[PDB]
Amino acid sequence: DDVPPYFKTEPVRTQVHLEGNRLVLTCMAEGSWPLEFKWLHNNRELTRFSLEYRYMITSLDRTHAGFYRCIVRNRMGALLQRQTEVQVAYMGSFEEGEKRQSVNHGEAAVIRAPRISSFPRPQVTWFRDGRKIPPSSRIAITLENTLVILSTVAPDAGRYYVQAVNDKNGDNKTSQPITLAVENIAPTIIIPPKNTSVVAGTSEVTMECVANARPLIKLHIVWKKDGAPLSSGISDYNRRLTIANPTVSDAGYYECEAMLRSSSVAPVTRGAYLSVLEPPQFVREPERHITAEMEKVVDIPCRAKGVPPPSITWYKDAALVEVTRFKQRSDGGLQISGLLPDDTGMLQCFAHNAAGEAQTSTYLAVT
Amino acid sequence: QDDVPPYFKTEPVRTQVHLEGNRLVLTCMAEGSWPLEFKWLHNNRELTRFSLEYRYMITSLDRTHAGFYRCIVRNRMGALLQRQTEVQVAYMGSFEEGEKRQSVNHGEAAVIRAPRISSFPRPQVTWFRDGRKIPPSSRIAITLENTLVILSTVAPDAGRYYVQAVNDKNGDNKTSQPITLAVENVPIAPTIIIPPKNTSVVAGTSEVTMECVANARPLIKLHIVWKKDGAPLSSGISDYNRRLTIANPTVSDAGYYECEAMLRSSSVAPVTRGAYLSVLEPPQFVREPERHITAEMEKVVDIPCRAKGVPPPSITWYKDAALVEVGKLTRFKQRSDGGLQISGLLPDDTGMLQCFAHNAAGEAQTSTYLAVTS
Ligand SMILES: *[C@@H]1O[C@H](CO[C@@H]2O[C@@H](C)[C@@H](O)[C@@H](O)[C@@H]2O)[C@@H](O[C@@H]2O[C@H](CO)[C@@H](O)[C@H](O)[C@H]2NC(C)=O)[C@H](O)[C@H]1NC(C)=O
Ligand SMILES: *[C@@H]1O[C@H](CO[C@@H]2O[C@@H](C)[C@@H](O)[C@@H](O)[C@@H]2O)[C@@H](O)[C@H](O)[C@H]1NC(C)=O
Ligand SMILES: *[C@@H]1O[C@H](CO)[C@@H](O)[C@H](O)[C@H]1NC(C)=O
Ligand SMILES: *[C@@H]1O[C@H](CO)[C@@H](O)[C@H](O)[C@H]1NC(C)=O
Repeated sequence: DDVPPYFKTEPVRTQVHLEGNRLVLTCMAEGSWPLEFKWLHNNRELTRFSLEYRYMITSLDRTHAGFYRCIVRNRMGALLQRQTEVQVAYMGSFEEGEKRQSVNHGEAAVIRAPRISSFPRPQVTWFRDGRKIPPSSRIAITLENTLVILSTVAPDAGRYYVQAVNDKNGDNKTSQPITLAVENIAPTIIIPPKNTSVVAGTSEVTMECVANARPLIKLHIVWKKDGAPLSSGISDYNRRLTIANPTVSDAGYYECEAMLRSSSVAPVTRGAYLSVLEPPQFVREPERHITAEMEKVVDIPCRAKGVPPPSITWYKDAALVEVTRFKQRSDGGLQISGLLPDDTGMLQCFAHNAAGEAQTSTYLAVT
Repeated sequence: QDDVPPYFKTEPVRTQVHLEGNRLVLTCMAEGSWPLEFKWLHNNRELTRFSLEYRYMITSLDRTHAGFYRCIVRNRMGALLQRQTEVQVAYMGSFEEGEKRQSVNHGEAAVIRAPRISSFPRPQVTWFRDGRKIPPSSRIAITLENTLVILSTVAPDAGRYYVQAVNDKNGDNKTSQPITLAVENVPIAPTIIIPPKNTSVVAGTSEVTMECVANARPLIKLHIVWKKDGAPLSSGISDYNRRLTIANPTVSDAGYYECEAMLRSSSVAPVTRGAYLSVLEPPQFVREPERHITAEMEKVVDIPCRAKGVPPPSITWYKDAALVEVGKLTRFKQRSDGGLQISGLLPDDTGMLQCFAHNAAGEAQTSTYLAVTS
């Protein structure tokens, strides 16, 4: 008939799956006959148009990971689906071989964990000569799984290796030993806070600061958000700052201040920005159906807000609009001047972020 | 180091959706001294006995496997309760009901609820009249509950109505038995057929939708205005102004949302119906106990635990993965703030103490090892 395509629902932005498990992607669109469907992987065609609204993978492997989206069409026009990221849980082997490292006695030893390919990042247990190494006042283990001995002693010498476990599929692999040799002061920050981005509602995000001082027992780490002292979410010998349920208000400059108690010496601070992200949301949208006369000018509205502020891209029947008779306003609205009857079809406005994308559509009829 | 108390390196996701027939691997990512053993629970019922296996694996998921899973980790020092995960299984049953008959007066509203079908998640539903798709329109509304509402019936509305229901997670596609509608010949003020319902959502869900289906004669002059706490809204409104969708809901987005149905250019008074939007945030700890607590025998120790969230979180204490008796005539008392007070410390009070703050939006936990000296 004459019902333009439209989506009944949108897919989740991200989805994690096990290797060997089945994946079923759906294009939940409605519209007039014949409603046909085309699938894309990383914006590259997987299928040709058909009445099949599903894309099914019987047994997932790593090569299947990526962004999927469908294109729905009929006689009226075509729409680009909001894309979903399919992530496949896997774990490779430990690549590196045995290695050697040397540190001076009483100084900090920084031993980075051997690289292993894995999604998600694996949980890592450190071993010294077959014995587990839990965190302590002089032993720090970073979010990057880096081992940091704050003040080395002779019996620190030995063979260090990691056990890495993938929490999603339960894969468990052990690396080759790293031999540490121990060879015969104001507060310093060894592992500074890194810039961290997170989407609102992620439930947890952690900043980290590993500090060192002589004497070590007098070392005290103070956490601040935009200069304001923090007193919650702090753990792991004051090296981790964790924000539960982060919101855009939880964004800002988080600094780690390393100081010595009962000491005159000045503290040292290192800081990083926490970016809490909100996916795009439309403020103004075009009407479902727009009618306009030939050779005339039509203004099609599209405003969106998000954190960071969303960029706006227009599509005509699942294809990119070149902005010519087409102009895009600063607000993001589309202006089509000198309307031709062949400008008839589905126009789509995509508001995209680092946190995700949103879409709104309309059917333009040129009389 | 045979005396390192158990602790979790990470926690499982609060909710996870899986397909029938797919394999599930649950992990208890805990560290600690030997022997580190693991026990698994389904809806707080034991699945296994303690063992060195940190994984629980289901080869082929079905509907019965859905529910809450959590592990208990232990060693010589004590035991910790894992934060539990909800495993949800995507499925779809058959349409239970058979053919049915319905009657409406001409020019009046027809409300046809969709035939019940067992499915997770809720299926997307397309309505058909005599083999023809029924898209929403000025007189045709389709609710979030998949109910079909004809605002002003006419003679050719009579016929057989059925639904096509598709499960967007596994792509299952089933069709119901027809519902026969009869239109019987036997100026209507603006009324609200489907009023806004009380709706709850967790912050960061990215979308939550209120709905209001209104009816009036004439329908052409009918206009729906959406307001939050009395202030008219101009964004997130769609589906002929029947849907109000809030993207990226925050605690600030909570309040009283009312649907106002009015007739443009008309003497008649408008009608207003409203509901509450509850935006929820899972519990977050304000004050926590330290990693290790040492205390002298026969003395009193105060172990702190304060948490904030919406709704206000209730607080529950555990001693070695078992519920702590805070009831009267015990040595264990819970402060109003949520802190635990242990008076007359006995050497068997040594072990892992855990504080669980739980909401409707989820739970949070913090632990400590209590060592009682002398
Ligand atoms: C971390 O990133 C900042 C910039 O991040 C953005 O700007 C902030 C003001 C805040 O709005 C964040 O949420 C944004 O994501 C880096 O800041 C730069 O610093 C260099 C010198 O250090 C300066 O020349 C640049 O102008 C700054 N801005 C940019 C955009 O580069 C900062 O260096 C990063 N690293 C840290 C803090 O360790
Ligand atoms: C809906 O719920 C009402 C009470 O809801 C609670 O109180 C308000 C003030 C909000 O804070 C809300 O988040 C709470 O859950 C009931 O009074 C009412 O009967 C319920 N039903 C309807 C149809 O309104
Ligand atoms: C992981 O595998 C190693 C074998 O290399 C084994 O010693 C260790 O116990 C395993 N981890 C477990 C079972 O948690
Ligand atoms: C769903 O099943 C019905 C019933 O056979 C069929 O008519 C329809 O085409 C199916 N939908 C598809 C294949 O997308």
